[PDB]
Amino acid sequence: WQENKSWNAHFSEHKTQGVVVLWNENTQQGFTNDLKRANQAFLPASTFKIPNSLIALDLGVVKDEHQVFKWDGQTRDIAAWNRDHDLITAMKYSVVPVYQEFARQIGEARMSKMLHAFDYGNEDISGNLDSFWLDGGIRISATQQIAFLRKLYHNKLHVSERSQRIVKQAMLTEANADYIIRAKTGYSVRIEPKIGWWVGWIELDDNVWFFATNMDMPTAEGLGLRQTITKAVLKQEKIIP
Amino acid sequence: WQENKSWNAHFSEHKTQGVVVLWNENTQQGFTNDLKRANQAFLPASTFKIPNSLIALDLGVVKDEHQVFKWDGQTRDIAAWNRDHDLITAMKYSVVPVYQEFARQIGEARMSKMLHAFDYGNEDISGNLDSFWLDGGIRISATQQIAFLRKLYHNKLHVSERSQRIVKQAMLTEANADYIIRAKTGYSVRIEPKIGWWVGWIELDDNVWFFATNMDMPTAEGLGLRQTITKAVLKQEKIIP
Ligand SMILES: [Cl-]
Repeated sequence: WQENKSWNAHFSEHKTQGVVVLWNENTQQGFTNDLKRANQAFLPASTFKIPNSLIALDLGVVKDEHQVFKWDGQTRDIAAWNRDHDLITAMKYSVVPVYQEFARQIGEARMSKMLHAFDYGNEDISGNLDSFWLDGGIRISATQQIAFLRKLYHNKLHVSERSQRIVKQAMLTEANADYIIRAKTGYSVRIEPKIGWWVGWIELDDNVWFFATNMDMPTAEGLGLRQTITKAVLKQEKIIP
Repeated sequence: WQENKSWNAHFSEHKTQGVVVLWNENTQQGFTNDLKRANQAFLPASTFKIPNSLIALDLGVVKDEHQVFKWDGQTRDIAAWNRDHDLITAMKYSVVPVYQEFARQIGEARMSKMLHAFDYGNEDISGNLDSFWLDGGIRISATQQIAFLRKLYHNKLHVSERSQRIVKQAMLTEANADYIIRAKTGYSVRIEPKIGWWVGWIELDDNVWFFATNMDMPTAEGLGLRQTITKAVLKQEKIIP
């Protein structure tokens, strides 16, 4: 691994602190601004919708990316959540209640078994079955997110190939003539320290760069920095124009 | 079907002529600027890379989207062709020689059978096996492109679900927070009349709009118009911002 303490400027410039981790697939070399925070584990929050989606698809809890999950009629604080969703829009708008019902149907035994097979973080689901990724005992670091994401990219996780392709479709975030981004955001607010996440990868013509970013997030006002800081580093390193 | 002549403004501004065809999947209604040209058949040229990809994958000529197809060492006029490619970059850069080798390995009997199964245009492959979509007997209209693409979107073509998801991945062209475009360009120059194509669809949160465009292309100078004129119509109908 390679440490560049100069990169810390991107976080301090915004009066916060955090970590960016990059991985070059062709050369098999990793880069970060801070090796210790790169290996520090946090609640995954909505980045857990990647493994949760995979498990639900493989077990038949979700039939495909078109199946409609009806609003239960309870008015919640996020307007985007108070409507019907399929897998694509539930990912895009990070619809917590849809995923809470997934976890209930998967069950404790099958959830635990899958995460052990995935080698996902500390593999620990202690807490409520329907909120453990929000205020329970599961933890994962930026470097661990990278390792998990590399297996998904190569279809190496122990679920069907079909499941892995459908989730990668649902992760699609941005695309143009120069690159494709597949990724997922997160915001952990229930337990200190509050942090924001962005994890995923960038597909180029002849290479792939994996990334995992997190940063302290005392208020929701700074959530855009999740993407902004990551893109600033990528542009800096000439990965994107 | 419904005719909207106001769209002609977008063509005449550039002193050229053509057709745009749109299909609203939610309501099952079609729209076009020229009912007559919408049904006129042309060579598919590089839009034929969609069915050619599906067939190559389903028969194992292509193992997956990562398999590398080596350059044959002949320097052709388009520099981007003179190098190694996989399925994703061969679609992106319209690499004719890679697909000419696909066709040779598929063979006449299996190609023909697949096109009958797909209801693809006039289903006629007469000519050279390695160039019939460029200067042989196959023909397809803008309206027939729509029908074929609808089958693909719904995984209804007579190949595996997997083959269909991989080609849809390879068609990925643009994506942002407002929409996703999966499509393929074409440029028919060997046989008159010279034309340009852009065929595919736009994915929204709650609907999908299919599109098929062609226009006269006496010179390469106007190739950028395939996308800009299509985009102009979409903007007018408030489908994209
Ligand atoms: Cl995709």
